[PDB]
Amino acid sequence: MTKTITVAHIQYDFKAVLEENDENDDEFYINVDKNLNEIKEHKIVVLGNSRGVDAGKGNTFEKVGSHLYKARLDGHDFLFNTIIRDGSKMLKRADYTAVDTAKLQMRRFILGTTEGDIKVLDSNFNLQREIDQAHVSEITKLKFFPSGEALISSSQDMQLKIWSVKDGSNPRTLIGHRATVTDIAIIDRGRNVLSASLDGTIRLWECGTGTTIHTFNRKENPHDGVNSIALFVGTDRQLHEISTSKKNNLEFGTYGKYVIAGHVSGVITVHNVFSKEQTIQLPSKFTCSCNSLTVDGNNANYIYAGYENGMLAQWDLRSPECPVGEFLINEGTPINNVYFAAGALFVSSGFDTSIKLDIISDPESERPAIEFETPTFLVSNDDAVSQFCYVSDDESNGEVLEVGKNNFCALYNLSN
Repeated sequence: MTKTITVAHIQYDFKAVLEENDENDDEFYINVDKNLNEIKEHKIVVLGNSRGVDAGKGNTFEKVGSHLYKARLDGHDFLFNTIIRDGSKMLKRADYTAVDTAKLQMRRFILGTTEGDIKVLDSNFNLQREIDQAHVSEITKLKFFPSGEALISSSQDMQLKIWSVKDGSNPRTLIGHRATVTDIAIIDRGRNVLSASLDGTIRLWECGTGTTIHTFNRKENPHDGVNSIALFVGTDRQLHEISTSKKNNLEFGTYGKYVIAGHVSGVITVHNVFSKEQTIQLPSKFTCSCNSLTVDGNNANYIYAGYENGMLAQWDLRSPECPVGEFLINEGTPINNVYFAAGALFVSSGFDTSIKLDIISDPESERPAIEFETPTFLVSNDDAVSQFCYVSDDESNGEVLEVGKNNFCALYNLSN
């Protein structure tokens, strides 16, 4: 089954190189990774020597849209998508570890840092509010509530905090985890939220009083840390809409919800948020940590999981025994993040790889399929992506925002 995704890195400033238009044979490189030990360096000569291009025998490089370039090198195809907006341009220096966006009241972005700070930005990426020392320690995750009026943060300080956007106040603090909180999921409008921790647990909170109302874990592996969770509405043979289930105390909209968890063991577990049962376990086929996972936004039978050794797997939850797709991305270096948006999978790998993989499905959404032979690379200056965020647009199919260390905050268009 297993396929390889061939990774390429284009020289960051290739546009400036194209633009110098002088007499002396200038080049830029595209490096294609074979394995942990081999990089194929392609010298693209700007030989059309201002903007014609010598890619060598049987190879091609061409501009195909405003911020989009295409290459064929040694029998493999590559797309390169360039930054449309450097969101970091006027931001004071920080290492970003978390990001989210909201549309509603007004377009905003929130960034969290290694130092426990939260920055609230407007639509121009200008600072509206900085919450200094929101936590004592690194912000691991940030989510806007659907209202856009509040946000929730998680930290290595073992806590989550809810913040008002209006006044930067901190009306709730969720205390109970015994190690780093690594992820957050908001249930419906967010009267309940879920958190995950390296302490091995997922906690279901009620935000009204800030208490934990349930703790989920692996029954035979209670201290198996959780790196990543996703919340989804279950597919089943009954209509949830006409349910006559009673409400659980202090639970709001849990009926029909499942939380899927990626563990340090590499096992992935699914819990029914309403009934509390562990319903599925996906085995640690790749014998290393599942660092990140995400649910297919069009078909919740499918999940995508990234592992510490560079395996990206697609799992069908109805067939927990074996993945339905396996793709190596620089085997031996970790997948840091996987994120589904706009019919595509965004993947952060190793020290500086960021990939958009198109997912194609048939008219029935019958089983999403990863377009592994035609990856698009989100071009950066060897920047590490900590987190992705989808930004909707009324005027296009939207953008993706990447953040990371060394004041990295970069916006990309998802159409040309």
